[PDB]
Amino acid sequence: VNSFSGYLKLTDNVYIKNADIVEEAKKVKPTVVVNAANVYLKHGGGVAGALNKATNNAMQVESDDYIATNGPLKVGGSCVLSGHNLAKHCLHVVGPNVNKGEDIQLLKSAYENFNQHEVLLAPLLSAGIFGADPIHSLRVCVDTVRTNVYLAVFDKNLYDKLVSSFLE
Ligand SMILES: CNC(=O)c1c[nH]c2ncnc(N[C@H](c3ccc4c(c3)S(=O)(=O)CCC4)C(C)C)c12
Repeated sequence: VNSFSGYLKLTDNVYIKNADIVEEAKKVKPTVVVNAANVYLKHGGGVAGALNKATNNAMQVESDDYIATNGPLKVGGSCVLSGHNLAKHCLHVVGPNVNKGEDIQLLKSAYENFNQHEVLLAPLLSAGIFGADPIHSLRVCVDTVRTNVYLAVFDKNLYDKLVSSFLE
């Protein structure tokens, strides 16, 4: 039903809110929820762990069956799988993990996957323990994504820093 509320409008297609992506999925019932995935789809911690736990492990079971038959994704790539109880679909996107030495230029390719969907609920790619500069990730999102993207950032200080930096 894509009923998003309480978002700040940054540009004509990019919105942001201080919220847990899981709670937004439950309230919004979006067509697509983006997962900040890794190449073998191991959803242990962070955003991926929160989304998986909210599906009572159904996401990990489905992802293990996908990997068994298809092998790992590439950095910058994506995979559409079921969204289970959280959304119609889950778009698993692999952004670069710069804390593990992966190339930050691939963050543009990671965001380009969003353009295949008219509207998406998403986290800020490569932020948190992946180590990319969050202000840079927001700039790449704004410059690359043309479809409607609703970013949920679950940290008040980071959300406030992003909004202030964007409005500079
Ligand atoms: C541990 N719980 C969470 O991180 C979240 C749960 N629910 C969430 N909704 C939104 N953002 C969340 N987190 C943010 C974040 C955004 C991107 C990425 C990560 C973490 S990561 O550390 O999982 C690595 C992969 C990329 C941080 C920056 C506030 C959570």
